[PDB]
Amino acid sequence: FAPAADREGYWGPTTSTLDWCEENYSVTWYIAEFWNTVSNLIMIIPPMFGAVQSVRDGLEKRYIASYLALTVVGMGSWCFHMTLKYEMQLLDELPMIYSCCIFVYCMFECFKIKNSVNYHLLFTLVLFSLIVTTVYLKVKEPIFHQVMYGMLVFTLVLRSIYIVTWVYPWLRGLGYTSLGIFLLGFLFWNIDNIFCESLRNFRKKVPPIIGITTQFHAWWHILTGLGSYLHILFSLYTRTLYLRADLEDNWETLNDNLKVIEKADNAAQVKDALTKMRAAALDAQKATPPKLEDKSPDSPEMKDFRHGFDILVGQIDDALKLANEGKVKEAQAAAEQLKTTRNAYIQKYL
Ligand SMILES: [Ca+2]
Ligand SMILES: [Mg+2]
Ligand code: NA
Ligand code: NA
Ligand SMILES: [Zn+2]
Repeated sequence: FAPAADREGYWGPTTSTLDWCEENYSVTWYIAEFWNTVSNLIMIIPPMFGAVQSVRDGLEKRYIASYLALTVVGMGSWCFHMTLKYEMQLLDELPMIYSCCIFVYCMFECFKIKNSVNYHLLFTLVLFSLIVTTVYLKVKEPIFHQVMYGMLVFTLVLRSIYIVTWVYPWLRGLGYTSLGIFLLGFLFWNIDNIFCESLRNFRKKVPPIIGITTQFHAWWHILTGLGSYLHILFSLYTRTLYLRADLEDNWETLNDNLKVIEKADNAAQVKDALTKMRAAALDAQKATPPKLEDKSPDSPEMKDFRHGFDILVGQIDDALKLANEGKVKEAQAAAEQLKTTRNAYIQKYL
């Protein structure tokens, strides 16, 4: 037909190489494509809460950068979908390549020694994103960006498939949920693109989700923001399982800290050794000592090993109580008590 377009354009002309099938400045004069802008919050707020928990918990820098990169992508999308200029378009698109390169560094370095750097992979990813950036700006074709972004997502999918198959079967539910909702999101990306018809919104009830649920590029921000959040969880869990201590480690820590308390000269050592000992005690209590590796977790010898740990833990908790009450000399005196309870109930099984 020959009628008035539904794009009620405002606040400057669209200087971007692409415009989505959401009516320009249709809800408000402030932003072009409203749901494509407000639907980016679950990619700005959740990854910002992850980056701050990751710093508080003292995690490896690369997992903090991963969460921050996803927030940078979120803000760039919110800005591209608000203005629709080329400057804010690249702030959505280019970070996607870089954040995906951070993800490939983490996924491929997950079984490496702590405090090591792979300068080979690092300069390779830096070169790939520099080459991709240079050609992307020169020849301004957005399908080149989409194929380059999509090839990093591809290697990241194969590396995550190797891990869930050969190394950590447990992460299957998370790894495949991350992938399922990302490919559902990518189906919705192609629906808003190919099925370009503002019929359902124009027909009935636009204010409730009757009209709003047919914004399939808004759904893509939800699903890919949620799928990219789940991929960082997956990545960080692969590193947590790898770096995790076993019975031999927890038995050593528990006893090292028992000697720190005995020989301690100040309140801060005593409280730290009691806290570290309590964590190692709860962890050791779950394991089966090597003398009992042939028995059931419910055997009388196993229930007794666990019983001694229960007694030991309550005692560590009593000594921590003394520490927090300022009874330093007394909390320190628990070391002899704690040695006696590992001798009487635990050490026979080790
Ligand atoms: Ca549009
Ligand atoms: Mg490290
Ligand atoms: Na337009
Ligand atoms: Na070991
Ligand atoms: Zn978008």
